[PDB]
Amino acid sequence: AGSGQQEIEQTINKYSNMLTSIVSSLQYLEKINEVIRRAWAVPTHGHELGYSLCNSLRQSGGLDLLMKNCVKPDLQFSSAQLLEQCLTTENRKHVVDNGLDKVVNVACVCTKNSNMEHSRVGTGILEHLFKHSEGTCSDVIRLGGLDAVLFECRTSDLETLRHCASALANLSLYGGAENQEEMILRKVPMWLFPLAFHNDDNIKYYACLAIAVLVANKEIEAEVLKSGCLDLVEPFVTSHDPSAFARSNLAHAHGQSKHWLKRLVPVLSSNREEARNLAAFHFCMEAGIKREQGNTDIFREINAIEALKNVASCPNAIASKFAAQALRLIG
Ligand SMILES: O=C(O)c1ccc[n+]([C@@H]2O[C@H](COP(=O)([O-])O)[C@@H](O)[C@H]2O)c1
Repeated sequence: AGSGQQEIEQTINKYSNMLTSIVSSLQYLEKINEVIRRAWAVPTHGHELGYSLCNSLRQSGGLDLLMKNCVKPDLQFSSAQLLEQCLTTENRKHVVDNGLDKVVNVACVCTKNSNMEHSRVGTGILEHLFKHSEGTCSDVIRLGGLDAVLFECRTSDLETLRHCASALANLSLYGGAENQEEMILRKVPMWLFPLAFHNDDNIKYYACLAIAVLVANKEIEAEVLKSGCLDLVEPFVTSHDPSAFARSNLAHAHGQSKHWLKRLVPVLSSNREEARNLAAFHFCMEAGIKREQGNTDIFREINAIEALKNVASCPNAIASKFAAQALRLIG
C-alpha cells in the first residue's frame, strides 16, 4: 500500500494499472476513491501520484463513466465522491466541456441533503468548478452553484466551510465584473463575514482573500467595505508566518496555479491597504513554494514582477517587506 518518502514509480504504475483495470468494467467497486484519497496523502510525492492516477482515470474512459452514471441514483454519491478528488486541470476542462450540467446538479443535490460527507463532496466539486473561466463561472451561477455554497456558508462542518471559502475566492478571481455584481446582489459579503471571523486560519484566510479580491473592483468597493472583515487582515499577516502558513496549506500541493495568481496580480494595485497586504502575503508565500519547485519564472509570465516592485516601493511597510521578500525569492 502506501509507505513513505522514497524513489518508487512502481507504485504509480501499479495503482494506475489497478485503476484502469477496474474502470474497464463497463457494460459499488468504488475503492478507486479510497486509493486516490490515500494517494494524495503520500507525504511529499502525493501530488505526482494523484495527478498520474487522475490522468489514468480520464484516459481509461472512467471520467466519462462517472459523468454518465452521476444522473443514476444508486451510483450518484459513490461517483461524485470520486469526482471531487480528480478534478485536476485537464479533468476540469473535460467536465466543463462534455457535461457541466450533470456535475453541477449532483453537487447541488449533494449539498441539499443532511448527510455531511455528501455536503463536503458537493461543496468541493463546486469549488473546483469555479476555477475555469468567466463563462464557466457564469454558467455555474446559472445552474445554482453559488446558491448552494452560500447556503452551506451557514453550516458547522469545517471541511464544508473551507470548500465554501475557497469556492468564493475562486469565483471572486475567475468571475469578472458581471459575476462580481451578481455576487454583491446575492449578499456574498454577508455570508463571508461569518467565515472571516472563524478560528480556523484557512477559512479566515480564504474568506478575507475573496473579500480583498472583491474590493479591487471599484464599483462594489463600498458594499464590500461595509462587511468589516478587512479590518481583520492586518493582525493576521503580522502574526502569521508566511512559510509555516504555506506548510499547513497549499504546500503539499505545489501552490496555486499560474492563472489563479494571474487573477490575483491586479489586487496588488488596489485602493485599500488591507487588500495589498493580503495579496503581498500570498505572493510571498507562493514565491517560496515556487522556488522550492523551481517554477519561479511564473511570476514574470504573468507580469506580477512590475506590481511586486511597485508595492515593495510604496510607503506601507506591511506590504513592502512581503513584496520585497517575494522578489528576492524569485531573483
Ligand atoms: O494538489 C494536491 O496535492 C492535491 C491534494 C489533495 C487533493 N487534490 C485534488 O486534486 C484536484 C486538483 O486540485 P486543485 O487544487 O488543482 O484544484 C482536486 O480534485 C483536489 O481535491 C490535490
